Amino acid sequence: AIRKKLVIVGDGACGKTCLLIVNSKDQFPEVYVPTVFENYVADIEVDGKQVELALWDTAGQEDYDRLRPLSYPDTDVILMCFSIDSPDSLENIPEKWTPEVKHFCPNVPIILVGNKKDLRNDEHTRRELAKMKQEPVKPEEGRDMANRIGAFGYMECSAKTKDGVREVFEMATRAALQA
Ligand SMILES: Nc1nc2c(ncn2[C@@H]2O[C@H](COP(=O)(O)OP(=O)(O)O)[C@@H](O)[C@H]2O)c(=O)[nH]1
Ligand SMILES: [Mg+2]
Repeated sequence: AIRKKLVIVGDGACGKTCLLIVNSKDQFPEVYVPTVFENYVADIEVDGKQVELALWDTAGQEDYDRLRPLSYPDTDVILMCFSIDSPDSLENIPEKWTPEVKHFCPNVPIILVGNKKDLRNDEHTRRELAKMKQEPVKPEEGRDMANRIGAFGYMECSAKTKDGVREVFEMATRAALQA
């Protein structure tokens, strides 16, 4: 089985850990974990090929900036995340996440992921953004950002409803297999 390493990055609270947990051995409902702290591996079949994808979670807050790069050695694919309910999290994609990953992971493919897709049409989310004259991120903005940062692709998903989650990991695996 082909061995590849995936690292997930992006602002705090944008859904990284929940996205990884979707595919797990077992679930642990009520515990909150900043990062998956056990060895999580996704078994993905791509064009008749068996891939083992080691999943490395990270803490995105600035206090973790100096130690986060310990997760980057020998990465084969990056999931670079923002949340569709958070315009700020998208703004940090070109400002913070892209130069950081390109420095520590040169030439490693990036999948840009818009998380929390279920919140685009959520009334509470729309009201909370609207009070500050904001709105959920539109798909066209994610596509534009993928072009701006040189991502291999842009995908949307919801760890809550599961929509799009399988496609994220399959595309990440296909990207990891190119090199
Ligand atoms: N509605 C919705 N909430 C989500 C989704 N993914 C994560 N969350 C919530 O967002 C919060 C932060 O998620 P987490 O995975 O810990 O984010 P991280 O800080 O990027 O690892 C938690 O309260 C989750 O329950 C999603 O797809 N949809
Ligand atoms: Mg987390």
